[PDB]
Amino acid sequence: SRRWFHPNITGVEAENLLLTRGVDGSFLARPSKSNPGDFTLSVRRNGAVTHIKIQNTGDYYDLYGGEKFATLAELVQYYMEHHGQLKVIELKYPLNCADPTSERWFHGHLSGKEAEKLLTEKGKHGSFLVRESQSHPGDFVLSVRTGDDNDGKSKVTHVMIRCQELKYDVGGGERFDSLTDLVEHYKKNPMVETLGTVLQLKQPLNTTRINAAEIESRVRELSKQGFWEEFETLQQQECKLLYSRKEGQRQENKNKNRYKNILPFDHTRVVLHPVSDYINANIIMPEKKSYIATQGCLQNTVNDFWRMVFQENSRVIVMTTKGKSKCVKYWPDEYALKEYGVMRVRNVKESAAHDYTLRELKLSKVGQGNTERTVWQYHFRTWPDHGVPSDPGGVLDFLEEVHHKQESIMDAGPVVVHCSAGIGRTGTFIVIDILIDIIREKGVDCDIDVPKTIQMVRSQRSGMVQTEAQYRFIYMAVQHYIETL
Ligand SMILES: Cc1csc([C@@]2(CN)[C@@H]3CCN(c4cnc5c(-c6cccc(Cl)c6Cl)[nH]nc5n4)C[C@@H]32)n1
Repeated sequence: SRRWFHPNITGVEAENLLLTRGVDGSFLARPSKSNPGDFTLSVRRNGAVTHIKIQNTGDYYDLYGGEKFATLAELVQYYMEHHGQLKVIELKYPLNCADPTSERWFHGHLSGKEAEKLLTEKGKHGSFLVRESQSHPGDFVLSVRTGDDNDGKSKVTHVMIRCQELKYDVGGGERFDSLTDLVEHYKKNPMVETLGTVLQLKQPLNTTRINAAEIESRVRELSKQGFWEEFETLQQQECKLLYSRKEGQRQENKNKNRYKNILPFDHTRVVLHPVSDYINANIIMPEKKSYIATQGCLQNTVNDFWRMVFQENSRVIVMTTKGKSKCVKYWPDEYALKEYGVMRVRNVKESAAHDYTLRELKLSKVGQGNTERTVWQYHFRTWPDHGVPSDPGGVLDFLEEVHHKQESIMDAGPVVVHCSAGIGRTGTFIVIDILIDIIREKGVDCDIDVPKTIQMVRSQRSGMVQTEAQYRFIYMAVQHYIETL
């Protein structure tokens, strides 16, 4: 779990909580209340609290005096399992948070009538939510749908959850220190009624899926902040996505990664055909077009990048970065020819639009003329140094052009997409592209689910979509596209 993350605490509350409810080796993570975008790792040692800053400007979580990571879970996992790397500070005992805010099933101040509508309309068998009790302030209510699939056969069931002396119960039996512990217990051990109805908690109720028509209303709802609630609930689910990255950790592949600990998952990684099969890259299939999310090239991986492009039959490359070296120049100068190991790349022509440069590249394998094909490299140049674009028109027009290019090429491979780490901008672009392609094919009358789409992408490469600003920007981009339609 990710219960070590406390989203609503101050730094004083963090200290007092570690000093009273913790011991030496206890830790918690928390958002920087002063500077939103940043986080803090507060750890206890020798009867005292030490606070370590973690910045995320959009590319990666940068631990101050430490390594760079794709998620906070992957960060915590690394230092719990690699002793003496954090300087010496040991992470031993995660101080768990009681606050239900960032759980999928928690709906806050939601009325009883409006909870019943949602379960009738959107819910199915085992769909549940927890809400603050209208009657008794302090108490909560667990509303569960049961039965089949107007119809008759299904039904809603409410269950009062009493708060007595800082612990929670359903009117009998065990008393839990948090609503999470309560809900997770009755997931495992369903309540059965007197006439044999099993009150199963199969899935939380989906309220993030919208019809694309009502995007403007939902953005208006999320602005009055509701964007934070939706985003930090998504962040809490990253503990489900700690899949193995063993191949990126091998000694043979250590210097092939730009960021040592931002690694590709084994089950989705691009395998190239002593240890010559590795590249820090992942196939992203939506759940029809696909993508490869990868890092910006190092000097020592340019040959591998071109082998990947060739192997995968990729015809479109989206580069999304223009005072640091985020990428090494892996393409020849205009009109020039280069050999990158066994691969050969001519730059036929460059074309400047306002937001981007297009480079027409002819890729072939050395010794084989018949292997040639055109790769169209779209270099996006107007992404700001700090934050996200204030208007999404540029990204949308860019992606529209990129899409029409890919669609013009018969049996083209996945669209290669990269930035610095291959997770922030790369993830924000790919997700915008997934959501826009839904609307493009099936029109304004179709359902879309922003955080679900991100989670599905996050399960294929670590930490795809990095910040709340990028999360907000995806919404704003999808909104702008529907308005300009
Ligand atoms: C204090 C307070 C007041 S209202 C509120 C909440 C958050 N608990 C209520 C509950 C509904 N919700 C949600 C619901 N599904 C969310 C997904 C999500 C959606 C689909 C699949 C997956 Cl895998 C995920 Cl991870 N991410 N983010 C989500 N947020 C937003 C709002 N909290």
